[PDB]
Amino acid sequence: KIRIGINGFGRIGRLVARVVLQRDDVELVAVNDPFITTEYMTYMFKYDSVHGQWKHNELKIKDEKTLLFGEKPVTVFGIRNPEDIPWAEAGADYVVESTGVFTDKDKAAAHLKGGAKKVVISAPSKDAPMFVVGVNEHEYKSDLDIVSNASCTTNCLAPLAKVINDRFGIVEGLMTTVHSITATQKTVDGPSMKDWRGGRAASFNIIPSSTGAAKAVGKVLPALNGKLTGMSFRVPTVDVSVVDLTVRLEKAATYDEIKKAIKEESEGKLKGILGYTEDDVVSTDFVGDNRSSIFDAKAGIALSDKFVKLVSWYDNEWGYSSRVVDLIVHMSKA
Amino acid sequence: KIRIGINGFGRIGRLVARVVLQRDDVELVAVNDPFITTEYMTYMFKYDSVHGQWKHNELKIKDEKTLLFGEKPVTVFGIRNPEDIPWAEAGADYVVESTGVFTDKDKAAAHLKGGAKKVVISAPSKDAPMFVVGVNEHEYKSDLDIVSNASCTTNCLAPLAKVINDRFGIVEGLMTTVHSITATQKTVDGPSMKDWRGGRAASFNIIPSSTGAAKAVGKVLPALNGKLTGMSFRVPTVDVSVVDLTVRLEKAATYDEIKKAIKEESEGKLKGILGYTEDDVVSTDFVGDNRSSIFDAKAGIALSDKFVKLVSWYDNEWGYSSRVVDLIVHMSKA
Amino acid sequence: KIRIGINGFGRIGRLVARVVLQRDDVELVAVNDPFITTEYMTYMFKYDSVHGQWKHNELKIKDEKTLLFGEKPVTVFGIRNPEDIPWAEAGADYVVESTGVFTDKDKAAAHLKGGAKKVVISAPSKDAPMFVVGVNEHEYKSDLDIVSNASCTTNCLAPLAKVINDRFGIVEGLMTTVHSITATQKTVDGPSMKDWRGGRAASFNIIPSSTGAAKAVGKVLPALNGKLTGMSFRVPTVDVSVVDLTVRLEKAATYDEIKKAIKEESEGKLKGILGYTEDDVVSTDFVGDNRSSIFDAKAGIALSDKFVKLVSWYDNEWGYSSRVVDLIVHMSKA
Amino acid sequence: KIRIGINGFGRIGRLVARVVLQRDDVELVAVNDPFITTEYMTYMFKYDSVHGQWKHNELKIKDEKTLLFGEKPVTVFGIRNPEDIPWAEAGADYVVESTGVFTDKDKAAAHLKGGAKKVVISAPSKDAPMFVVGVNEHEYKSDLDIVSNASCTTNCLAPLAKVINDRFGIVEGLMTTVHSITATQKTVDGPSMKDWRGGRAASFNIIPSSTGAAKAVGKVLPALNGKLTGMSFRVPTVDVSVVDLTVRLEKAATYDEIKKAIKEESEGKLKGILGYTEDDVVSTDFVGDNRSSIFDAKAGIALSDKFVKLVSWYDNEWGYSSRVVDLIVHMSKA
Ligand SMILES: NC(=O)c1ccc[n+]([C@@H]2O[C@H](COP(=O)([O-])OP(=O)(O)OC[C@H]3O[C@@H](n4cnc5c(N)ncnc54)[C@H](O)[C@@H]3O)[C@@H](O)[C@H]2O)c1
Ligand SMILES: NC(=O)c1ccc[n+]([C@@H]2O[C@H](COP(=O)([O-])OP(=O)(O)OC[C@H]3O[C@@H](n4cnc5c(N)ncnc54)[C@H](O)[C@@H]3O)[C@@H](O)[C@H]2O)c1
Ligand SMILES: NC(=O)c1ccc[n+]([C@@H]2O[C@H](COP(=O)([O-])OP(=O)(O)OC[C@H]3O[C@@H](n4cnc5c(N)ncnc54)[C@H](O)[C@@H]3O)[C@@H](O)[C@H]2O)c1
Ligand SMILES: NC(=O)c1ccc[n+]([C@@H]2O[C@H](COP(=O)([O-])OP(=O)(O)OC[C@H]3O[C@@H](n4cnc5c(N)ncnc54)[C@H](O)[C@@H]3O)[C@@H](O)[C@H]2O)c1
Repeated sequence: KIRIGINGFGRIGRLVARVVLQRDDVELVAVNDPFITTEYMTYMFKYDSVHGQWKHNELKIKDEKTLLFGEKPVTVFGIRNPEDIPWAEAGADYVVESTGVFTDKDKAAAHLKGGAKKVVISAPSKDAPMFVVGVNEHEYKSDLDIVSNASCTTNCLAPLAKVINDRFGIVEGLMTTVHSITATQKTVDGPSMKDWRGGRAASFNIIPSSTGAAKAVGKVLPALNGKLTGMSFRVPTVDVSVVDLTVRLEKAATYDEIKKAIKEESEGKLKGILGYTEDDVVSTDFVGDNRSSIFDAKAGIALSDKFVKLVSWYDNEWGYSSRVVDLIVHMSKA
Repeated sequence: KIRIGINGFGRIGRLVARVVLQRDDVELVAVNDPFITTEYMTYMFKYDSVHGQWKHNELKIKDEKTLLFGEKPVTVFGIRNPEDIPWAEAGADYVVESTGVFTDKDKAAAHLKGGAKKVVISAPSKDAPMFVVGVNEHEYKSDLDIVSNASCTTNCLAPLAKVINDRFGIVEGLMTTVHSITATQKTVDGPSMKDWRGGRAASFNIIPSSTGAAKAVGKVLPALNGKLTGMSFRVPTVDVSVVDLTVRLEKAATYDEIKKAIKEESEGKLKGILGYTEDDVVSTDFVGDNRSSIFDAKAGIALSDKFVKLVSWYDNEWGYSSRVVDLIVHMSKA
Repeated sequence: KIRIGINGFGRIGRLVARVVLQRDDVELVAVNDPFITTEYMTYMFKYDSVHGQWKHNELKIKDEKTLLFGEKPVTVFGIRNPEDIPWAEAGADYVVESTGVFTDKDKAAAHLKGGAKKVVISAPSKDAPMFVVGVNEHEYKSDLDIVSNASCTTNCLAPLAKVINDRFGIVEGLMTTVHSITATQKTVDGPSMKDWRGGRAASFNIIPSSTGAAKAVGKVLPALNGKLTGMSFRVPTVDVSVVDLTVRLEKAATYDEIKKAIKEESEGKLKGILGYTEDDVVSTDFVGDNRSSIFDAKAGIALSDKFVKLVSWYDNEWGYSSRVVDLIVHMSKA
Repeated sequence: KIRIGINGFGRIGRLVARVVLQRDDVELVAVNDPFITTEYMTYMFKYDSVHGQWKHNELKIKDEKTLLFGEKPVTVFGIRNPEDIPWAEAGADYVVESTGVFTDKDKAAAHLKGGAKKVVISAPSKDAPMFVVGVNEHEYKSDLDIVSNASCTTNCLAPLAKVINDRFGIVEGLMTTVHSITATQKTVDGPSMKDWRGGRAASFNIIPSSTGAAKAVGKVLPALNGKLTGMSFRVPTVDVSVVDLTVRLEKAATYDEIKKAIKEESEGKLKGILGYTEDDVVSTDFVGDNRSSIFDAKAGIALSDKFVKLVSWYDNEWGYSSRVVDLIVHMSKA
């Protein structure tokens, strides 16, 4: 009951694996990563520069095919092709497309040929529909072959967008995300035909980067379709990011009004997805924080009562993996 | 003709000194820093982690009182009290208040007792009037005892604000500044009663910080008095910062229109103060860039034709020192 | 009945507090830091950039003076002078001198005037005797008023010195310590007449620094008095450091022989002080690892069977606080 | 008549290009990098995070194929296979193998099929002979098709080895190199079966790494063949590295004796290859310092007069490119 395999033992792959292993609702059946060998998988999973050493179970048994997590066998695949993954063989019904390349619906439906039942993109997708848990997750329908969990930025912005829009009405917004570095960036000035600035040495540079979570909100909250856009700056932190959201409002609201509205929703419908703090926090204070988005009351500032800048933290690695699992489970029920 | 002494051989002190020494319009007579010894001043000036080794002149002669820069004697003071600095003794007519503590007009006018003629704050000041070269520098009057050159953020924002306001009209704006770390921050989690988040380890943290350059623009551009405010994030770069400015407009304007208007002003009145680039730049590309503010055309993004987010780079250390000197010279003439 | 007060709520202060509060054999009675107020102590102790948010119970009760660690009393002092702390007129019998300035025996014995019974320096001391737990801790005598727990680096080197000297005999050694940055360093090139290179921007520099733990080992292990010395390089990590020790040996020994001897001692007499790993570890893999020293078998290399370079990790922050408490406890058992 | 093409526009490619273009005894004919397009080469060469914007003349002319360094021809190739470069059917007589993959003599001699006359490896090579300029460069012979300039670390260690061995005799040595990060490392914990610790987040870790330059010194200095070995620690600096060398000596020598010998050789035969400083330097103080090796007198420390630890800085990027060109030139003089 609820059987999971991961295609791509990346950062998100491994962290989703951590989360799954700790949960009782789910099992972890198999994993596919051609670029890592089984024995190397044991190392990569145990030791972690951001989220600490793993402090439960684990070992490794079968030559090249399986590991033992305490007493739980997990089957290992290193198969470049995405169909020749024998899903369902290892009874993996849900797949986590965590590779970052197969993020088209077209492209993601290669695992079903392998025998898998449902595939979840750990990333946004042009074609595959998008679901931010806490906002539109209920709009899931039980026949949806393929699906996307959007992006960290989307999963941080969309709940805050929802609360603010509902309570006071969003006219226009522009969003910046001061964001940590990621696997796609480069340690030293290097080639990046895709984004010329993305190749520059990530850890000693502020890097203008292109997001798109703000328009992707429209896709997960059609009310706001076309009323938001924004940009990113990658800066030299290893993890944790934050959203700076600048919005014009339909209905007037003082700063305390919007703060208290967010405290309300953080206690009500959005307990566990949208948090709320009034403390002198910083990025490290959110490493291993399973919330999608946390409102920072002391950080933000308002200009009018129709114009306001709002700040929300989010652990791009941990929050997003948590939400991925949450989404899998909502699917398993619905 | 134009004789300069520096009270506070900080980062800005030393860099203003670099700039002055390279200029022919100005002489560098004396310096006061109780926390550095003469011989240590030679080291601190030569070697520099951001702006490279010094590649002209320099040496050191008189026990504790003076140095020789090629063949130019500079008198050394290490006097905690700010009046017991014998300005005018060493014929220092202009003073650079670069300490960061005496930034009140009241407090800055201690050097005149020493015998100095005029004092320039390398920082904003509540009481002492403010001048951003390129915007309001002409509003200087020849009887102004004390004066302030505002802040790096102000010197980056105000020219961009001016161009945009003049061409299209600013209704409302909120500004964020992704900013490098500074002497006030701390290497490791430490005490900072003034700003609790400012004490947290600066180099491995994103740190919400409080600016005020956006309201200080009103003081240097009264047209916009009260129509802007914003915030800062200190991130782990050693130098160079950037402004993200989100504005509502009176008069419609496409992105190319505002880009070309800024290219215009960068060629016209604001050659040398406001630059303009359409290249895939990053923070390091602006170390040792004497401009106050550089428009980044590829980075910015617009939502409507009345709502737009604009990005401008600035070397908080070098640009500001350049402007400080520029201001001294405009004063010397006017 | 073990009652402890901390003079100096620094990094070592706060972390020693973590360690004490979590263990049950010891209690934390009072704390003194003039530069931090009670509520600021609550913040600084709760949130931590290296060792995470604190995962037990604590807050603050009375309009200053006292704090509450789950309905229990911690008295707060902000008294700049080091006596006049009512250590006895409150209940603090053991004191942790964690300020970093009072490290003379003479000056450390100011807390006794306050009424405290015994004082432990969280640092080496010229005059006050030194104890590395796991090596010489037993030579303590029950009448010794004041005492020092040496240095983070000493506590990493000394157990390895003991094992190697005992099993094979050390002829000569020179040790390097690639060490993380600390509170004494500077975020940007700044004044530090004490160590001229220490003022240079800590986070963007390799910085030659001078230790003295290696000759100080003789002071806690007279067998090798004068047989070692070395140096440090400070590098831009937040915490965790490592010792590289280059030794000539009396009795020949292959690398695996030395590995097996260290594994033995790590399992035997030196369980918990000296660890042992044959894994592809890195600095972060030791954040919050209370061992004094961890031998890295794969990293080291031998030239002959008398000439060998040995590598040992240590969390300069966590290991040392653990040892400080451990030592207090060994003392209590008269 | 010295015509050079670069296979691999990496860090070493681009920087060698800087060096060649600035000097007049050599010309730059063509360049090959399949993963970069012409205009992207213009960007990548112009802007640089370590060595600043380029301060001469350059841009691009023809719809790819060729570039212009001030009305002069540079032919552009993007040819993945290493022959089929019309090195001769263009004009490139010397080739810089800067890709990092073709470092076998066998595989490096693919450019000769393209028509090139001589090939220099920007890296050590199993089979292809090795030359450290300033030590063994003269043993080159005019018929040697293919060749290697060793490693950044080799070129720092070997001259110091020469001076110390010659003046006092090296019995045994073990060397550590606290080394900056490089393109091979990873921004976040990532896959690298080659060096398991090398995949760990490069910018937030001390990373044990294995060099081999120290035994490779024997290969370019047979006097000491088998008399040295060592290791590396990669730390989060962008560039500049340092060698820590621990040696036992045949003939006694006080520290100042060794200082004076190295100062001598730095003034005499080894001007420009081996420098000498008695100043409180740090890594950044050597960014863009074309010397192979700089002795740091204040940093080092001696135990006896036969046992001593010696420290030498080197810009792994700039020094090595300088040496590569220098070597090409020494070759041209048959
Ligand atoms: N890292 C984050 O903070 C983050 C947050 C949210 C979403 N995401 C999304 O997750 C995806 C990957 O991100 P990441 O940070 O894990 O990158 P990553 O490099 O750490 O992970 C990619 C992993 O996939 C593996 N892989 C490559 N090709 C494969 C194949 N064909 N079959 C199976 N495995 C393969 C690689 O070994 C690699 O480890 C991207 O789409 C990204 O947008 C990342
Ligand atoms: N550093 C920047 O990027 C930057 C940019 C713009 C403006 N500023 C302003 O410059 C001021 C200082 O900034 P900084 O970065 O140079 O800080 P800093 O710490 O580097 O400089 C302060 C210097 O003043 C010296 N000093 C302290 N007390 C003194 C005294 N009483 N008399 C003479 N000298 C004394 C200290 O030795 C120190 O070196 C602040 O007001 C800051 O707002 C800084
Ligand atoms: N940081 C490390 O990795 C580490 C490791 C081993 C040893 N040590 C030693 O610990 C000592 C402090 O190190 P740290 O990292 O905690 O430095 P720190 O600056 O973080 O701690 C010093 C604390 O003492 C407080 N203090 C200053 N003056 C005081 C006074 N007169 N009375 C009471 N409190 C006062 C300050 O508020 C400060 O918080 C140093 O001697 C250092 O050598 C530190
Ligand atoms: N980086 C240093 O500090 C340094 C110092 C000494 C030696 N080296 C050596 O230099 C070599 C490369 O180092 P780097 O830092 O320049 O790495 P790099 O990745 O920056 O450079 C390699 C370049 O070669 C290009 N390339 C890859 N395949 C190619 C192909 N088949 N044909 C033509 N070009 C191709 C790539 O585009 C890349 O830009 C390595 O062997 C390294 O050991 C580097």
